[PDB]
Amino acid sequence: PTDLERRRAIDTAASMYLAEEPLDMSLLAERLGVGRATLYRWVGNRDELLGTVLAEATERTYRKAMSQASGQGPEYILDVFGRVMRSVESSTELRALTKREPMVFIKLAMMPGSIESISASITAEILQSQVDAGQLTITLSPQVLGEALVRICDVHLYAPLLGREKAEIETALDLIALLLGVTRNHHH
Ligand SMILES: [Ca+2]
Repeated sequence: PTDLERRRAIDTAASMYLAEEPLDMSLLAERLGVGRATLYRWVGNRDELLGTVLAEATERTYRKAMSQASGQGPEYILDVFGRVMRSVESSTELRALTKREPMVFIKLAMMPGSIESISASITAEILQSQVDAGQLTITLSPQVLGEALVRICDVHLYAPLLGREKAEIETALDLIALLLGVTRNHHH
């Protein structure tokens, strides 16, 4: 596809996600005015397209948290992650998707793919900017630490899909702190 053809496809698929409608590839092809074969050629299967849709929504979440987060260094990184995780936890569109297709979502979110790659590359960028600002001391590359932060956190954010009671945000933050070489002094 052209960048434009793919954009129309993702934008339409994203509206279905936001409207809490399942990603019906036939409904999508009809809305685009294209055949099912043309649609597959443009975006791949339903899972590949949903991953792209969710990865773009993930980027928007991260960017908003980065502009709204306070402080510098590990305290800023902790704030961005806390904000992103709580925003994801309160998502009604995600909630509707996870209730209907938990196994598809576990795969898209917690297996290497679209969601983990954008989360890791935006985290890597956050780490590099903090190192560039003289606010963070790291021994491993931002790419290595960014991927590690995402991998350690995501199973906690999505803990109810894995058989647990609730999103384990505080535990994920404790792991980020430990990875950054800082302490979290909990009370109450
Ligand atoms: Ca184009």
